[PDB]
Amino acid sequence: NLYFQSNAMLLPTDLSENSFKVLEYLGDFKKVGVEEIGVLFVINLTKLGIDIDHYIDEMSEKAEEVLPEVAQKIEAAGIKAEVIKPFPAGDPVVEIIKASENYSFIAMGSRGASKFKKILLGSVSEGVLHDSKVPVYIFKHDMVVNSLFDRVLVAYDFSKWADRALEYAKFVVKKTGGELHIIHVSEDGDKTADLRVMEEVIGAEGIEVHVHIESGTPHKAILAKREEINATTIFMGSRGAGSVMTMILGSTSESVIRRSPVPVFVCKRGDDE
Ligand SMILES: Nc1ncnc2c1ncn2[C@@H]1O[C@H](COP(=O)(O)O)[C@@H](O)[C@H]1O
Ligand SMILES: [Cl-]
Ligand SMILES: [Cl-]
Ligand SMILES: [Cl-]
Ligand SMILES: [Cl-]
Repeated sequence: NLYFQSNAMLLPTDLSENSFKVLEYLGDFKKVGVEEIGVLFVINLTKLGIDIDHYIDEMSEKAEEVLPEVAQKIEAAGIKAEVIKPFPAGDPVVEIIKASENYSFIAMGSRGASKFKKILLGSVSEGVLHDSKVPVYIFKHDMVVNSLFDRVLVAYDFSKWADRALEYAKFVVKKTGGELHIIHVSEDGDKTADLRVMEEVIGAEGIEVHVHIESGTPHKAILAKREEINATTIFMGSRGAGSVMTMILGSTSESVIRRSPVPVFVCKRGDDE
C-alpha cells in the first residue's frame, strides 16, 4: 500500500484551541507524505429559542475571520491547503464522516472530556471515531512535535484492525528511522510465542522492533508502557462495535485516547474490508 504516501488529510475544526493542536505537527506529517489538507468547519445546528439563519451567518463570519490563518499556517509548512466550502450546516459528526470519503485520514483534536462529560454534552471526536472508515488521529498536546514517529507504540491483538495499525506503524518507522514497539495485553489465551516470532521477523525486515507482553486492564497496560519506553505516539485498531454510548463507556480506545499525553492514531478497517 501507499499509507500516508501522497495523503490528503481531513482536518475538522470548530475554531477551538484544541482543534488547532494538529497544526503544531505539520512538519511531522509532511515528512511522511501528507501533501494536502482539507480544512472543514461545520455550522453545528445540532445544539439548537433563537433564529437559525442569523446563526449560519454569525458562524460563517467567525470561520472566515479565522480559517485563513489556518490556511496560512498550512501553506507555510509547504503543504497544500483547501478551506472546504461552502460550510456544511448540520451535525458535525455526520458532516465530518461524509467529507472523509474524499481523504486518506482524519486528524482532529479533542477536549479530553471525561466519560461523563462526553455522554452529557456530546463528543464529536468519539462520534467520528465510532463511524469513520478512514483512520482517525487524535491530537490534544504538543509534547512531541518534530518527534511524532520516533517511538511508535502499537497496541496489537492480531485483529484485522490491529494488523492494519501495525502496517501504518511499520511504514512511518521505516520513513523516519525510529523504533517500533508492540504491546499485547492478555491474562492468557497465550499468543506470546507468535508475538516473539513476529519481533524476530520484523527485525529481519530491517526495522528496530521491541515486543511487550503485558497483563491487566488493557488501557492501563498500554499507557503504562507508553510511559515506560517514552513512546511518541500510540497506534491502535478499533472495530467500532456497539453504539457511541458503548464505546465511550467501556472501550479501550476512549480511555487510552483520553489519558494519553501523545497523539493516538486509530485504524478503522482491515486491509481486506
Ligand atoms: N462544528 C464543528 N466543525 C468541525 N469540527 C468540529 C466541530 N465541533 C467539533 N469538531 C471537532 O471535534 C473536536 C472536539 O472533539 P470532542 O471534544 O470529542 O467534541 C474538535 O477539535 C474538532 O476537531
Ligand atoms: Cl492488546
Ligand atoms: Cl481497557
Ligand atoms: Cl478524549
Ligand atoms: Cl497529544
